Amino acid sequence: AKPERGRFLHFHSVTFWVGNAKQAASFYCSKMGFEPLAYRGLETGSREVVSHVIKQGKIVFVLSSALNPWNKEMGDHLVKHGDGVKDIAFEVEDCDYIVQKARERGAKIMREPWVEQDKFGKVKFAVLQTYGDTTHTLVEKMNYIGQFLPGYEAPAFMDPLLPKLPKCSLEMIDHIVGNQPDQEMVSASEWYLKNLQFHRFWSVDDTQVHTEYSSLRSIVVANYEESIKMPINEPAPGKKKSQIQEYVDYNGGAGVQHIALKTEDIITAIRHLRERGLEFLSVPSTYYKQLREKLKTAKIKVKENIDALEELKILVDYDEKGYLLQIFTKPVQDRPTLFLEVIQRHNHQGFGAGNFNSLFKAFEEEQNLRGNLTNM
Amino acid sequence: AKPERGRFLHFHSVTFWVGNAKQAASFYCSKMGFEPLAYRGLETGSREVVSHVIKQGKIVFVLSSALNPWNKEMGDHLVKHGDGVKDIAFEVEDCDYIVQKARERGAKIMREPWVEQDKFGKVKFAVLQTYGDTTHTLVEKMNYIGQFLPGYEAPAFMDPLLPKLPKCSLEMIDHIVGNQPDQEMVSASEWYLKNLQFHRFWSVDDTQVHTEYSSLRSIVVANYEESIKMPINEPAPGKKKSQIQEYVDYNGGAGVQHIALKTEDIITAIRHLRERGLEFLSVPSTYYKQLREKLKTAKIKVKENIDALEELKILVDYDEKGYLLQIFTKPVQDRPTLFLEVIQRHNHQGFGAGNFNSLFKAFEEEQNLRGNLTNM
Ligand SMILES: [Cl-]
Ligand SMILES: [Cl-]
Ligand SMILES: [Co+2]
Ligand SMILES: [Co+2]
Ligand code: NA
Ligand code: NA
Repeated sequence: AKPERGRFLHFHSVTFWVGNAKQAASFYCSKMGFEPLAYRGLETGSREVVSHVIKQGKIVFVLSSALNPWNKEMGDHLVKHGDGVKDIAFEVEDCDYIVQKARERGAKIMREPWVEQDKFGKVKFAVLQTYGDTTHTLVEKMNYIGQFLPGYEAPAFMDPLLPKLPKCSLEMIDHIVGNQPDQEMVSASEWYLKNLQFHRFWSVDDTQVHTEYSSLRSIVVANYEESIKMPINEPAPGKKKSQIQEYVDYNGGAGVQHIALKTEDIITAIRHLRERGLEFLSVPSTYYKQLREKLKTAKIKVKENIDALEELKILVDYDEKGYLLQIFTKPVQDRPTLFLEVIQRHNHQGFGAGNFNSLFKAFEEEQNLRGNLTNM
Repeated sequence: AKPERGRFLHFHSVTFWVGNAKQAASFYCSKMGFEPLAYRGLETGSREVVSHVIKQGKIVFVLSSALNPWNKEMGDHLVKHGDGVKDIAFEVEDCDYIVQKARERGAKIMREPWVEQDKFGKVKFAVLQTYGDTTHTLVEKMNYIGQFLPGYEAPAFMDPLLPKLPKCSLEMIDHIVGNQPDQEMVSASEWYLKNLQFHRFWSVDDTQVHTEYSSLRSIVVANYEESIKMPINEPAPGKKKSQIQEYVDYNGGAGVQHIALKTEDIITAIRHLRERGLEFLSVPSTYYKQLREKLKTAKIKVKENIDALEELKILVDYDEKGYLLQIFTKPVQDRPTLFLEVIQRHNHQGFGAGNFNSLFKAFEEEQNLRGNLTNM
C-alpha cells in the first residue's frame, strides 16, 4: 500500500556524537577515504557544539562534540555509549505530512518542523525519536543548492595527506543496522511501519542465523520505494551470549551497530582501505574452497577474481538472479559497539542469509577474543 | 641544595584520558610520527580500561578510555575536560623515599607504593595528586628489561600505512606546561618545591610576556639535575582575557596546556609533520625580516637556513651562548585546551622570553579567531 503523501528519498547523513570531533573526522578521512565537506564551531559562531562534516561519494558523516565542560545531553550520551551514532537523517519530500502522520500514529517529535535559510536557499527539518537515544532528522530541501546545509561553513582545514592516499571508491550508504535489547526487535521495527509507513522487507530467525553457540533474529524495514533499508536485530537463544547482547552490554542500550557503505569496485575498495590501515574481520580458508565448489552449479557467475576475494576476506552470497559481496570492519572504537561494512551488489537489492550467517560467525570469533562469548 | 635521597631521572610517559583510545592512538601515529608500542584491553584481560601505548624515540604516550558504560571517574573527567592529559609519569630512583618525603611535606598520595612483576622483572609505582585532576605516577624499574611495563601486551594492530609516512624525528619530552586558574601559579609551583624538592628554574611576569591586550605569568620548576622542566602558568592582567584563562574556561580547571617534544632536526621534523597533515600556528612575515637584522649583531650563529625556518613558521630566540627553535601546533581537539610543541636546542637548556612572547602572540591570534579574546 503506497503512502498517501510524502517520500523518503535517501539517507541524507549520519551524525555521530564523539569525544573528539577533530580526531574522529581525521580517522574517517585517513582510514576510510573521506574528505572534509563542512564545519561549524567557535570560529564560525557555534559556541556549544562543534561539527566536522566529511563526505565520500554521496556518504555524509557529521562528527560532533560538546565545546564546553559539563554538557549534560552530550556528556551523558558520551559516558553511556562512548563514541557512536546519534542521528540518522533522511532526505524527504513533504516533511510536514510525514511529521503529522507520525505524531497521529504515536511517534515522539523531539523537534517540531523548522526552516533554516542561507544564500543558497531554504531547508526544512524535523526530529523524531527512534530506538534508544537514536533520532531521525528529516531534511527537506526547498530549492537549496548549497554543498551541505545552512549553518555550516567551509572546512576548518584541508589535510594535505589525503590526496596522496589511494581512493576507496565508496559511493553511498546502503543500509544501517540497529541492535535492540532482548524482545525489542518487534517494537523497534513496528515503529517504522506504524509511524513512517515503512514496510517489512526481509527477516531471519535464529533457525537461519546461528553458530553452534549463539544466534540472533532480524527484521529489515524499508520505505515504500525501498531506497532506505534498516535491519533491526535482537539477541536470540543459544548456549552462549549473542553478539547482539554484547552490543547492548557495551552500548548501554539500543543503538546503531553498523553502517554499510556501497561500492561498485569492492576489490579496489578493500585493497585501498587495507593500505590506509583499516582492519577487517577474517574468514577461514575452507570457506573459499567451499565457495569455488558451490559456484560450479550456481545460476549466477561471479565476475570478480575469486583469488582476490579470498585474499581480501570478502564474503559472497547469491540467489538465482544475482549476488552480494560483503565485508565487515573491526569496531571503530574499543568498546565492541559500532563497525562498518562495505557491500557491492550485482543484480541483488536484498540480503542473503548465507552472508548473514558468515558475517555473524566472523563477528563471533572476535566476541570470543574479547571474553564475551560467555555461557548463558 | 641537593635532596638527601631519591632521583627523578626523566619523564617516563604521559597518560591521556580520551573518548576513543583507538582513534586517538591512530591520530598521534598518523599525524605526529608515533608507532604502537603496547596494548591492554578486553583481549588481554583488562576489562575496565583500554590503553593504546605509542612511542616515538623516548616519547611514550598512553591513550586510555573506559570500556564500560557509566564509568564514574573516567566519564566525569571526560565530560569535564574533553580529551586530555590525566597523568605525567616520572622514572625515579628511591620511590619509597620520594613518597614518604612528599607525604610528610603534605602531598596527597592517591595510590601507595606497589610492585608489579612479569617475566622481564619488577616495577614499583606510586601515584601523587598534583594540580587540577592531574596526577604523577612514579616509576621505579627494578631490573626491568621489558619494552614497556607489566600488564601491557604487544600492540593490538601494526598499521601498514605508518612505515610509508615520512619520519618526524621527535626524540624525547622536553617540558610539560600546566595552566592554573587566577592566583594559583604560586601554589601549584610550590607543590613541586615543597613536596618533591624541585627548585625554581625560570620565571617571567606580565611585564615580559604580553601583547597589547593580554598577558600571563609563569614559574618553571625543575628537579635537582634539571632533566625535568615544568612551566606553571596563570592568567595576568590585560584589557582582554588571557589565553591561560581561555584554557581554564574550556578545561574546567587546571591542567596540562602543552607537551613539548625535542628534535635534533627541526627543519625535517616540521616539513614531515606538515606532510602528514599536522597544523601549526603562524607568524607574520615581518618577524623574519626583524630576525635577519637582529642576527647580524648576535653573538651566536644560527646554522639552520633562515628561509626554511621562515617557510615552516619556526620561532628563534637566543642568549649569548646558544639558541632555541620552537613551534606550536594547533590544539589537538576542538576545545582550545591541549596542544604540542616541537623544540630544538643549540647549547641552550633554558627558555627565552623572546620566544615565549612570540608564541604567546601566535596563540592569541587563534584565541581571537575563536571569539575568546574578550574585554575584561
Ligand atoms: Cl546449525
Ligand atoms: Cl608592550
Ligand atoms: Co550489513
Ligand atoms: Co613550551
Ligand atoms: Na536516487
Ligand atoms: Na639521560
